[PDB]
This record gives sequence, structure tokens and C-alpha cells, in this order.
Amino acid sequence: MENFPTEYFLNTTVRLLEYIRYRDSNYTREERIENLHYAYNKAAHHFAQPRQQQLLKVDPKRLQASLQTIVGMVVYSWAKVSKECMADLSIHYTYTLVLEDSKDDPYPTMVNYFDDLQAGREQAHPWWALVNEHFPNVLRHFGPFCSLNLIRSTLDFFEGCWIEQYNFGGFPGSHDYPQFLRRMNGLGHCVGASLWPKEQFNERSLFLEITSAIAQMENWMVWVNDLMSFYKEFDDERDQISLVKNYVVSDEISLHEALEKLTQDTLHSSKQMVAVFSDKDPQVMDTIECFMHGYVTWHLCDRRYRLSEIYEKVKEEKTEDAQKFCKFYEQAANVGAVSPSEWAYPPVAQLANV
Amino acid sequence: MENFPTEYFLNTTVRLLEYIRYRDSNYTREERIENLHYAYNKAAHHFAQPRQQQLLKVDPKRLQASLQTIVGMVVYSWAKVSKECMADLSIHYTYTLVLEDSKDDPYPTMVNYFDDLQAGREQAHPWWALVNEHFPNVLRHFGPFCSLNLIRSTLDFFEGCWIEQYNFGGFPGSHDYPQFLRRMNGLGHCVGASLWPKEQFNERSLFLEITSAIAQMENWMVWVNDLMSFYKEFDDERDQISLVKNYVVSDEISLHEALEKLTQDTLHSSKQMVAVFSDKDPQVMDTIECFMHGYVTWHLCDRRYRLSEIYEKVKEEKTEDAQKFCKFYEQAANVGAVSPSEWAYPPVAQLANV
Ligand SMILES: CC(C)=CCC[N@H+](C)[C@H]1CC=C(C)CC1
Ligand SMILES: CC(C)=CCC[N@H+](C)[C@H]1CC=C(C)CC1
Ligand SMILES: [Mg+2]
Ligand SMILES: [Mg+2]
Ligand SMILES: [Mg+2]
Ligand SMILES: [Mg+2]
Repeated sequence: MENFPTEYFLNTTVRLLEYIRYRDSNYTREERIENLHYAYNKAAHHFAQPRQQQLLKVDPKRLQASLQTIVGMVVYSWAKVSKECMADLSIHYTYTLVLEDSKDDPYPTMVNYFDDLQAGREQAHPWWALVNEHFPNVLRHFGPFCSLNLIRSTLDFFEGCWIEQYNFGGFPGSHDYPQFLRRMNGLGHCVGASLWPKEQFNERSLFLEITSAIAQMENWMVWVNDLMSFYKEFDDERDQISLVKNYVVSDEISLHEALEKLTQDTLHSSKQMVAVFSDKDPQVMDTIECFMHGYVTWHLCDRRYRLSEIYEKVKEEKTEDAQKFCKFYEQAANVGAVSPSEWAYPPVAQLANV
Repeated sequence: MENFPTEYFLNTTVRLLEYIRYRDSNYTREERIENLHYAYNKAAHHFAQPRQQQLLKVDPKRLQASLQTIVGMVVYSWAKVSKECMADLSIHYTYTLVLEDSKDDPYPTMVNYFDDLQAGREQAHPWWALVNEHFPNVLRHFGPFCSLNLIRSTLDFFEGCWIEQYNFGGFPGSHDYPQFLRRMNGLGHCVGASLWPKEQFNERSLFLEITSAIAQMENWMVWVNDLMSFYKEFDDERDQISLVKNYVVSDEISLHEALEKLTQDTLHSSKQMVAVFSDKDPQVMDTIECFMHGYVTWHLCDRRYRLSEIYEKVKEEKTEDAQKFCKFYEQAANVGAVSPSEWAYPPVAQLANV
């Protein structure tokens, strides 16, 4: 491509939103804010601890911005979990996001990974040291099966970040590479399994549905991002190994053909997602529907994805899509547009400096 | 039908061995046997230890049969790894095969999985106790990156077996379930990464190729089995939740449509497998080609897959398939057909009983 497929983007987006049934919720801005600040505050105090401040090498400003981007995603998507749950999930997912930062080679620190694990000795890699130490606060909200899923997916993620360091889009013809990588660093099963706290659900009772949820949520969650994230990533010459971009390199297809591959999967996933869970345990479909809608809300609201920019362009345009989009956007805006000043405070740096 | 597409089976298989370039090797029967007995002997002595004999609850006969099925698969596929390597890999993969047996619910034993792991306390589940204890002998043949892969994939496998106990083929319409499950219990990355001992390869030097190998081998390895295993697996009352069978249940398609899907993926995988690695480091393509051919050899040779039965019903036909099928089957049973009496002895029970 040359310029952004604005309209095509609009169409697909609108379609995605319809398929999932993007409608208003009883999750008020007062509530969103209540939770945002709760989660943010617990996390902030956590990342402000000296030990964390030391072992986690991250630019203060990025830790701040990342923590905020995470708390938002969690609060807006795990709408049904408890406040403490959102908090602890926020701390975990902030750790994972921060790891994408380290340029440092894992090799030397991963050499005795298994021996130290089995021995109970703190890991050599500082990230694992902090993360595995904190993990119990996340795992306490879940049952054994879901916990196993969170554990695995996180391990998966670590490897993903490692592979990512090589900035490799796959050898041309290596068709299986792209999705292999996307799943590797997508945290699919972590997200999927983290949607079912043992306080509101029963793994054994809903094993089949939970397992199915994980299986399906994994792809929906990553593809919806790759999709809605396509606008911010379009011109970012720094971001060179994204799913779509790798489809191009590995499958040797046009950036458009690749974008098409994505949209198709995204939609199909959405459809089947609804098809499967609609007539299932109401409490399930609920958590599932809330996550999907919240996930889309957050994407549309976080400046990280600069979607507000495509809002202006098609704002006054009088076509169908352009309008259906703006309506949806405006929808989310009313519940999701919240000035950080209302919840994200004080800054992590400040709590730390004390 | 409740019959068996014997024709498509033969055709697909040929196309398969053709794509992979199924040709003779310099891996003589004397050599195969030398390795078979080496691996078997080390493993046998291992599984005959009192601790192992206790914690691993398996019917002696099955442990015996399984151990033999594993040693064979390894020796015939990891043709380039050292003898000790094949041995240790045999011990690990025998553990994984045996786990498919336990009908026991993992839940209660997995409740403190993470806390015991981080603390260095032996796992509650006896399998993990034995497997994690032994793991170092497997991991010593690899570098940190490949080790991580073996570790993850094995964890993945454990979950797979858990999900398997529910004998669930997926909710109709849950299109992403099948492959999710297949990969979960396929040991894809374990196999893929175990092909590169640090004694013959350099993870850092061949990171890109090794990573790509894992990414591609994962699907080829599982699909080729699902394919060649489509025999002994169908006329069953046990593992009724196979990949193909689940495609049917989840994608709501005919057993034939499902079978064609597999064969399409299997071939394509094969095609690209060759396309990608041919012009790559010769030593790589070599390990890769040997694994593929050996993997097919072993399937054709192990009783477990009863492929000898389709040999007879075609050992005398005209089609360029039933004939071009035995042309290989023959070769297979030439360097691969080996009476257990020549290597698998004494029996594990015997060493144990002493
Ligand atoms: C970057 C964010 C928050 C979301 C985009 C989705 N990603 C596929 C994953 C990236 C790492 C995390 C923490 C969660 C999910
Ligand atoms: C089952 C066997 C031995 C070979 C075919 C491939 N499997 C599907 C894999 C999963 C289970 C193991 C133990 C090994 C590899
Ligand atoms: Mg993206
Ligand atoms: Mg990114
Ligand atoms: Mg099979
Ligand atoms: Mg099986």
C-alpha cells in the first residue's frame, strides 16, 4: 500500500463491532473511574517499591505510560472481576508490557533457568525474579486449571520477546512463522483464562466452556488488536515485525492481501465467538461479551492507538461506514473517554521518590 | 462412512513421501539396531528403578510397549543426535506417552503447582515429580533457548492431557478448538527444539533457522501423524477426540471434508518445509530431512499404526498409488523392520524385579 486504506479500515471495523454486538453497557463512567483509580493505585504503590524500582529497568516515563495503558485495558475488559482482581491483573500485565522494552539478550540469564526453578533459587533474569515473586497475587484469584494457563502463556510470552529481539519477520515461504510468533507473544491463554476468577466461576463446572473460551479468545484478542492497531503501526518504521507485516514477508503477499487475511480471520472469529457462546451459560457469555466490547472501547479510547485521528477525517463524511464508525466511536467516548487526572495519581515516580 | 478411504490414504501418503523426498539413507540396519538397543537399555534401566517403579503408575505391559514405541521413534528420527541424546530423549518422551494413560484428575495435585515450583518443593503430582527430576538429563544436551522450548511444550502437554481427560471434541462452531488442542498435546516445540543438540549446533548462530524449524516442524510433525495414524485411530473407542474427528464435530463437516483439510495442510507444510530449508545451512536441512524421513519410516514400521494391513490389500494392484506406496513401504520395512528381540531386552519388568 501507500496510503492508509481508510475506508476499508472503516468497513471492517464497523463490521467487527456489529458482529460482536457493540452496544451500551451498565458500566458507568463513575464506575469505570472508581475501578481505574483502584487498580492504578495498587499497582503504582507496587512498582514504586525499592526492590521493584531496582530490578525492573524501565524509563520512569514509560513505566508510567505503560501502567496507565494496562490498567485501562484491564478495567475496561475484565469488567466483571473484582477490584483486587483488576489490580493484580494490572500489575502482571504491566510487567509483561514492560519486558517488551529490554533490548538485553536473555541467553546468559536463561542458562540455568530450569535448574534454578527446580531448586527454588531466585532466577538470574531480574524480570522473572519480580514476576514469579508477584505471580501468587494473580494466581490466588484462580483455580488450578486457569492458573496453569496463566503460567504457561506468560512463559510463552518471555520466549516471544526473546524471538522478537532478533527483529525477524520469518523466512519467505515460512508460512507457519507469523501466527506462530503472534501466539507466542500474544498472551492469549493468559487473557483467556484470567477471565474466570474462582470467586465467580467453577473451573470444574465450566471446564468445557472455559477451555473453549481460552481456545477462541486467544485468536480474537490478538487479531482484534492487530486490526485496530494497524492504524498506529501503519507508518511506524520502528515497528517492523507485526503479524500483518510478517504475513507479507513470510507468505510473500501484498500489504493489502495480508490486511485482507487479517480482516477475514478477525470477522470469522467474531462470528463463531458469538455463535458458540450465545446459548451457553449466561454468566459466561456475559464475561465474554463484556471483554470484547470493553476491549474495543479501550482501543478506541487509548491515545496509544491514535484512532481519534481517523475520527476527524470521516467525522463529517456522509457515507454509511464513516457514520456507523463515528457513532460507535462517540458511543465509547461517552463511557471511556476519561482524563487520567481523574484516576492515575500520583505518578509512580512520586510514590517511589518518597 | 464407517469404512475407510484406503485409496485417498495411499495417494496422500505417496505425495507426502514424495514431497519430503523419501529416499534411502546411509543409516544402516546395523546402525539402527546399535542405537535402538543403546537407547532402550538406558531407558529400561531407568524405568526399572524402584522410585520410578513406584511413582509412575503404569501397567508393566504398557510401559514396556510404550518404551519400545518411543525408543523407535527417537532413534529413527533424531538420526543425527548422539547415542546418549537419543537415550535421554527416549526417557522423556516415554514419560509423556505414559501420561496419556492416567485417568486421574490433575486438579487436586495441581492446586499448589506454582507455589511448590517457586519454593523448590517436590510437586504433588507424581508425574511432575519424576519428569522434572529427570529433565536435567534431557536439558544438558541443549542450549538455553531450545531448553526453554522443551520445558514449555512439556508443560503445554500436561495441560493437553488434562483437557483430554474430558473427552471433549469442541462445541460445534468452535472452529479454533481443534488445532488449539492438537498443538496443546502435540509436543511440537519439544520435538522441534530437541533436534538441535548444543554439541552439533549453535543456538545463537542458527537462532533464526532453529526458531523457524520449531515453528514449521510443529505442524508437520503432528499432521503427518494425524494422517498416517488415521488408521489405528479411526476404528477406536478410546481416543475418539482426534484432530480429524474434532474438525468434524467443531467445524460441523463430513469425516471426508475433515480428512481433506488435513491432507491439504500436511502437503502444504511439507512443500514449504522443503522450500524454506533446502538452500539453508546444509547441516540443518540434513537434520530436518532425516527427521522427516525417519518419522515416516517409523510410522510405516511400528505395529502401533497397523500400516502393514494396507500393504497387503495393495501388495498386488496396478494404480500408480497402491504400488508407489509399497515401493516405499518396502524400503521402510528394510532398514526399519527389526525384530524387537534384537534390541529391546531384557524387559523392563525384569530389570525392575531384580
Ligand atoms: C499492549 C496491550 C496492553 C495490548 C495489546 C494486545 N497484545 C496482543 C498483548 C500485548 C501484551 C499485553 C500486556 C497484553 C496483550
Ligand atoms: C505418540 C508418538 C510417540 C509419536 C507421534 C507424535 N506425537 C503426536 C507426539 C505427542 C506424544 C509423544 C509422546 C510424542 C510426539
Ligand atoms: Mg498490533
Ligand atoms: Mg507493539
Ligand atoms: Mg494420531
Ligand atoms: Mg494419542
